[PDB]
Amino acid sequence: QVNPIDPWIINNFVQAPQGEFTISPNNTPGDVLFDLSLGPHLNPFLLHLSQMYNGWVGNMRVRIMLAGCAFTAGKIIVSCIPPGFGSHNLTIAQATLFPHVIADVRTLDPIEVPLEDVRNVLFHNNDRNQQTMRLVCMLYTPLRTCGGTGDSFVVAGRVMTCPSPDFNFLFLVPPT
Amino acid sequence: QVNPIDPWIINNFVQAPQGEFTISPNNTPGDVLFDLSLGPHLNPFLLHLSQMYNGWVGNMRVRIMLAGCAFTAGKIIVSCIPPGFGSHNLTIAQATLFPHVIADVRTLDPIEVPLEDVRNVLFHNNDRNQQTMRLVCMLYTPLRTCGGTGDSFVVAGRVMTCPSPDFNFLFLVPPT
Amino acid sequence: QVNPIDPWIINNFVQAPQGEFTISPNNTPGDVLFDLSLGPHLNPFLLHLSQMYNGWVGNMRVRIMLAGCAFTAGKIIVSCIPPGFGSHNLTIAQATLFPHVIADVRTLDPIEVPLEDVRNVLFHNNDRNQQTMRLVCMLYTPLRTCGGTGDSFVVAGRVMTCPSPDFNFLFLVPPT
Amino acid sequence: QVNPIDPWIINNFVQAPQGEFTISPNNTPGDVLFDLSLGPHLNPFLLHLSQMYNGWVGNMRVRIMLAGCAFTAGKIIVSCIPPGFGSHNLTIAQATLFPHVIADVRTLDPIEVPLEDVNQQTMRLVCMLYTPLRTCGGTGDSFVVAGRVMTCPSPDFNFLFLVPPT
Amino acid sequence: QVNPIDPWIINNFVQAPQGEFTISPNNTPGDVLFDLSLGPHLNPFLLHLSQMYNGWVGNMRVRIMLAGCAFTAGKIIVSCIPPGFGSHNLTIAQATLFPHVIADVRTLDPIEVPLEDVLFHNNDRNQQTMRLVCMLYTPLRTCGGTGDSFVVAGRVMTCPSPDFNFLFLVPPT
Repeated sequence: QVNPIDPWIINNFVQAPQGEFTISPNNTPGDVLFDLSLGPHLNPFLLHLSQMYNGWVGNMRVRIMLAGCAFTAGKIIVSCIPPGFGSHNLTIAQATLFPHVIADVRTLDPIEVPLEDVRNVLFHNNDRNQQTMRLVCMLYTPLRTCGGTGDSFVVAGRVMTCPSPDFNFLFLVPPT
Repeated sequence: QVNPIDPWIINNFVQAPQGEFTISPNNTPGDVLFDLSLGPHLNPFLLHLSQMYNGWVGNMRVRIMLAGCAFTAGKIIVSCIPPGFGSHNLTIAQATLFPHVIADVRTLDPIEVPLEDVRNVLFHNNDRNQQTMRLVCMLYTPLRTCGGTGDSFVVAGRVMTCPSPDFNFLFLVPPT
Repeated sequence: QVNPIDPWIINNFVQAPQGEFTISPNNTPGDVLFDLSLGPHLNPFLLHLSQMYNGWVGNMRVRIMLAGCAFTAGKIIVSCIPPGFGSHNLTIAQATLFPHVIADVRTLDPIEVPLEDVRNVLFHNNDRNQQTMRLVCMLYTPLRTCGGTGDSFVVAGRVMTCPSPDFNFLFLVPPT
Repeated sequence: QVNPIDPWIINNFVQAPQGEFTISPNNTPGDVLFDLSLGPHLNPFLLHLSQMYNGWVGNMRVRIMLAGCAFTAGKIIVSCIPPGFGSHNLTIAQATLFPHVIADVRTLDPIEVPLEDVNQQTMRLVCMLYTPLRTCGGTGDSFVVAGRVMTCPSPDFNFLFLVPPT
Repeated sequence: QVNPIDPWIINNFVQAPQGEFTISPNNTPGDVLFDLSLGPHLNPFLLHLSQMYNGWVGNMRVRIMLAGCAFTAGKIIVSCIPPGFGSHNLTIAQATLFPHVIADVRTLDPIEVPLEDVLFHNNDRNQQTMRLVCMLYTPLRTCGGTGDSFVVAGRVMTCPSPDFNFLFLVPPT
């Protein structure tokens, strides 16, 4: 068994670039906040390291934080839609059918998506979009300020990620 | 033993169609918010599958979320009234006598009804209303905004459901 | 084995001098709130005692409290940057890469930084800045009052510290 | 404790950048033509680690290949001088004091430079033209001897500290 | 189950078409000599057998013969390019990162390139296949009587491996 991933990395979560999303009171329910394709490029670590290899296996945990104050109430649905289903047919009711975790903007704790569907990972080359299991978040419930004159408020949100302990790389490639 | 239900389904909760209910400050206490008859048709899954069969046995867990912000205080009573008792005689005090769970609109966590009364399920054909153990929710306590000028606020609520591990189907029928 | 540190000290946390920092709504995200170099001088205890010795080994736990009321939402990043990386290149995204713990201003509980990286401590003389593993805190998320007319509010914060059970002193020196 | 570097590097060699040196006939004896700092940056893969990681411990095994017609006569002197002593004022004789090996430009088998078993001011390594190169019957001054170097890390290399990529 | 190809082909080697490459002293190091993609088309016998079998499995042993006298001094490096990485700007410095074999122009006996052991592949143009390419590692310099142009000629031939076999039968097209 070969594991070139530092044990510290798997035990810590690091913010992913382009993982910053904002929720506004004018966002209609069901609107797509952020649609980031799960992959090693999310973590700043394993992006530099991934240049060594081309094929990778396993999953990667993702957790999201909502920096939302009280007086604003709403729910955000996070669904890991399998590839190919992304189209206008997607709706709030249908989103929950895929694996998901319900989150409240008022929560003061990180939310962890249950992306444990290893389903016997086959292969993932870093040159194709095939089987890029995407993550999409939508405003499950309309956002209201409860008459707190806080219309000019945006619920800032950030997403971190850490590699799974089963993560590994197969083939070596020279750095580009 | 035959269990044609995916183990993932029983381990996950999915929103039920027509399971969206709203609570308004003008709702008098004891008003019926939603009265949905428990059955396989609640879950989007087991509705397509139920077309195969006609008779089903077992119970199905139901949990409700209240997307309510602070500054509004109230309580909602959920009672699984046995069939035949639905009439004007029903009142807030009498509702709690049946199995129930008390919920607070300010709660930030899902509420699970204790619908564990298997009581040796007899049979349930999908052509009759007999023994359709209904679920009714009422405003246990009057809703007040605590002078937060949030009168134009509605506590959005959604209900999910998952099949019980004991759920099963008896007889096969061709799809319609 | 010689341990001249009182067992009570390691089991209790004491406020550190100059460990008071304030967060204002005008603080732009990424601004450095406080940058205190970890060392025995943080704790009022072990400062008088450190006069006896010159070299010390081990780490020291640090926890921070945020005396912040509701209606204000924000996140503060605490990163123990290794020495030599302090410069303009530091940014919010890069800060999380080092060991860190995410904190919410609304939290009502002390936050403990995971400064468990003993990494086989080598030596630390009390006359040089070498390997003075610093602690830096930055406003991870912009601070907003949610229209609560609380602009004239500052989130007071204090930091305590206790010596680790592995803390020890090597060489004796006369008091100065 | 863990070994981030893949074992494939341990059992195989790879050329290093700036390791191109040609023993031109118009070169005075003792002239410097191949100077390396003996650091992790030599191996292309190891250079990649230094971008991410900070602390490195261990040693490599430097291997040198020479292209020889089996006719031209010449020798190269390799001496891994300790850090600090190295400077411009370093005659060929002085380098002979430190550990060294003598190689012939006509040697088919590459020479394995001996390195003592073991960061800043690291141990250095320099090479000079011990003996001038002559065709000896080639009647041509355009001929040159190509030289390539590849460093393979020893099976004890590892890192200590963690740093964001830069 | 039953290997169709006769054992005679296995015991010998066949020159693949367009397997001829030329090395000249005036050719500076940095220009590729020949690009090869492993497949049944390399062996003419296997090329005609593709009609009877759409799917082929196994590997092929590839050997290279280089002709030259004892005066020349040069080295030839054979580099393995993983699929999907080939680029126009393929210099020699990074060409040795992949597994390779060291060879010289003064060799007499043929040198066998080490091929990694290894899934059924259809007859379509599936780019996923082990690619082979050689690069002029060092310049070819003559140490004799100033040869104006001593063209070093080499030939590449491959034969089916013992494990090579066809699994799916398809009538000839």
